[PDB]
Amino acid sequence: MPPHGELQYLGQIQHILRCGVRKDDRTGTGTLSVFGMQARYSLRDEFPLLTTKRVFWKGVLEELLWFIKGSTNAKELSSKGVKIWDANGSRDFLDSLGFSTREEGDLGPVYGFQWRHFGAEYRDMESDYSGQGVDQLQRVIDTIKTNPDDRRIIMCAWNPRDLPLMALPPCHALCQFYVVNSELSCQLYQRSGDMGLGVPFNIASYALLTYMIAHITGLKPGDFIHTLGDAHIYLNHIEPLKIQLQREPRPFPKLRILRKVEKIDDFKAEDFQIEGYNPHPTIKMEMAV
Amino acid sequence: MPPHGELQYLGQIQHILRCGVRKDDRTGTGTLSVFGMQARYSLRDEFPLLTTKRVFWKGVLEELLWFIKGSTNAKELSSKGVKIWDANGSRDFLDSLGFSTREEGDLGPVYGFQWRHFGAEYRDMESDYSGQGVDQLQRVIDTIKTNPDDRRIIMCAWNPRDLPLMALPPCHALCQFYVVNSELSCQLYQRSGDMGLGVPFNIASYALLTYMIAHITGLKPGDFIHTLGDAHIYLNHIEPLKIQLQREPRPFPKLRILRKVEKIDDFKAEDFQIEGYNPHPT
Ligand SMILES: Cc1cc(O)nc2sc(C(=O)c3ccccc3)c(N)c12
Ligand SMILES: O=c1ccn([C@H]2C[C@H](O)[C@@H](COP(=O)(O)O)O2)c(=O)[nH]1
Ligand SMILES: O=c1ccn([C@H]2C[C@H](O)[C@@H](COP(=O)(O)O)O2)c(=O)[nH]1
Repeated sequence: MPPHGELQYLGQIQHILRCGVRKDDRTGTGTLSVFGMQARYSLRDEFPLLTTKRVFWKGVLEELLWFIKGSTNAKELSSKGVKIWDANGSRDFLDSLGFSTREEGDLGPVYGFQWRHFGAEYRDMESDYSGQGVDQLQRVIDTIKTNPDDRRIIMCAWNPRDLPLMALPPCHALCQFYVVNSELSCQLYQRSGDMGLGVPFNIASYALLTYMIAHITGLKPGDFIHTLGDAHIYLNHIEPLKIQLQREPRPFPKLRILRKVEKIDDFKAEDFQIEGYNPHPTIKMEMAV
Repeated sequence: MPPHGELQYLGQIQHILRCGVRKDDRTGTGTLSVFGMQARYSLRDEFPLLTTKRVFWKGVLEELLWFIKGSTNAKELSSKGVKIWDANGSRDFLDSLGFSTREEGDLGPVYGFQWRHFGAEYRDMESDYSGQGVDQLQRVIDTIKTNPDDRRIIMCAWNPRDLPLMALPPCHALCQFYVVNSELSCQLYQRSGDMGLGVPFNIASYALLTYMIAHITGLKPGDFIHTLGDAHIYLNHIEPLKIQLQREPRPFPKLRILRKVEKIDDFKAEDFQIEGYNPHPT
């Protein structure tokens, strides 16, 4: 049979441990890093949620939905029990950035804002933006419906102009979608990836994204391609990861979408069912904030 | 001529100050109070947002949409800038009720839950309730839309069986809707309300509610009738209240709706514009 998908990631980890290189950095942690990597993850019918370590599926799903609203409010998400972005939205972190007069939780014009209001002038995380800016998401969706062959189907989060205002500039500069034989593929270009903590999370998100849009446009899910710039492992993750390397992947889950959704916006949390997710136990990995 | 219209509220104020009776409460403060009051506010091309003291409209609005979601997450609301329920979603206050085992912000099965899942088994706030319980709010619209002459259009939030779990037992036990001549009217029963902070907020909420539902149903707004149980004034609010009381009421603002909404769930705050709200300070 074909090999297990998860071995894309695991192999990457191992490459970085053997061929990595020690850079220092802000946190004072240090890293082993590699520049330029890529993996392919079939989305049919499996769903590349990793197994050798339990991934935060709850946060993966809720954060995505939090994106599609166009939210840059860390506390709106955090309320759902998903604290992935609170470290960066805390009064503490903001202040150290110069955002002395910004409300606690205000991530600035990051993902939620760029995906639906690109170019708009960003005031604050609660202002009305409707009609303003470019709606990359729907322009994308609509294109896959009426021009599947387009080589231009792109969402871009990287906005140089808005940079100074973001608590943290996008890790996902951009992503691109692709159709052929009515099979929707997606590749993400990710400027910086934390192999230990972040990258598994990220994979599941764009896989999820991919599935959502396949549903809306009547297509079946193909590949998810993961492209990387600065692939690193924080030196305080090496032990934990080495642990996880010994584990043998268990077959991926399948993703069930429980009802026919018409627009991207009226997706809900309880529309998605994950089947057969039998992951190994989690491993704590310090977030290098 | 009689009042008409923000004068009813004030009239109600005056009456409590004149004919009230001092009665202690939970929070030791003590209050002048009257039991049983009722006022009538016309929704016809005006909108009952009191003008003698500013009413926190962002909160009326965001909190209503919060109810309509079906939410009981105090944090979800606070995030949106409105921090009114934040006081009772606190660990300090929560496990004062023995809810140690409960996440912070989880008010329990209060309004938003009863409105849309009455009689379901409440677990916690971030839980799935799809198809569970009785959807009182949708069942209300549906009626109005097919049997306008019905006198059973009740949305009730007082669940005696869930009181043990509520961070705070609802002030609005129930509201009844009523249709005649293509005009939708609403009456609220408020078991307890203080004219100082709460009551004006509550008028706004329900007037709003009526406007939303009238929209969804194709009817013109009628009256909002506000019934009270323990109507009171907090003894420290007496001085300020006496002052406000001698402010000349300015005309009610208008409330517009900037697009045609199909369902009640698709309302979004941006959909509403207030026009000509010119309150006094405070
Ligand atoms: C290492 C790190 C530093 C920082 O300042 N902020 C963040 S956010 C993050 C994540 O993994 C993450 C991924 C998806 C959503 C939220 C956070 C980091 N690893 C991270
Ligand atoms: O969705 C995300 C967000 C952040 N990171 C990581 C990678 C880096 O460890 C750190 C970002 O730091 P800089 O790129 O700004 O250096 O967070 C991810 O992996 N995924
Ligand atoms: O929407 C609300 C919620 C609460 N209250 C008030 C009235 C009382 O002062 C207090 C409630 O206390 P009890 O009814 O539980 O005593 O809060 C209102 O007026 N409106």
